[PDB]
Amino acid sequence: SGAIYVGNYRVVNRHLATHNDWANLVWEDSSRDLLVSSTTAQGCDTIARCDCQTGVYYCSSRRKHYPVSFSKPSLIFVEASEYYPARYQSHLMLAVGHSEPGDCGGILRCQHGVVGIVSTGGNGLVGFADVRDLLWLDE
Ligand SMILES: CSc1ccccc1CC(=O)N1CCC[C@H](O)C1
Ligand SMILES: [Zn+2]
Repeated sequence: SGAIYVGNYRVVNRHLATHNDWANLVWEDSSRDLLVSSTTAQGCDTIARCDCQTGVYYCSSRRKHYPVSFSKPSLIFVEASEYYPARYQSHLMLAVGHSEPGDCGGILRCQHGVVGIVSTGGNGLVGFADVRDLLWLDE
């Protein structure tokens, strides 16, 4: 689990969104596994606006932050899970790192701010949904 709190927005994995998220919806995209809802309180996270390929992510199944190298956002084939059939997921970045299903939502960040959130994984890989192209999160 986990979210990004920027301005009056909450960014979560679409497959983990709550009823309150759906009832206060701003934007969602199943191909990216992202959903954004509105918040009453202002958040403290800032979004990175860069092309970094190195950063650090939070892994809840280890209680640890790990440094990683990650690919550029791309269209990647992801195996079937309990939330989606096997399909192509867009704007996804891959790295070598530990992950488990409940690690979705952990933040990936670089020197500039939040880059994305954990969205996929398996066998020593972790995948992150990028948010750096969503410029509207800043206004
Ligand atoms: C951190 S995810 C993970 C990690 C290790 C092993 C398996 C997973 C689960 C996963 O990849 N899922 C979960 C739901 C939505 C995704 O498209 C598919
Ligand atoms: Zn950066």
